[PDB]
Amino acid sequence: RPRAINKHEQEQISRLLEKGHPRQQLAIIFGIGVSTLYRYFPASSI
DNA sequence: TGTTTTTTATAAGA
DNA sequence: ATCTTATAAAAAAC
Repeated sequence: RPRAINKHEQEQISRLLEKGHPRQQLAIIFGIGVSTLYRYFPASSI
């Protein structure tokens, strides 16, 4: 199954996340479940 | 109708 | 309420 978000997008979200933005809007906006996000970017990694 | 890869809800957190 | 995390069920591929 295709990863939820291509590499680039990671580079993109990795940013937003480190500048603030909530793991929920991103999830929403990017159309991907919150759990997926805590997976790619664990809380203990910011 | 079957295997594999990744998602994603969900339940649980000395 | 809230935020995190591992998981267990299943979707999305072909």
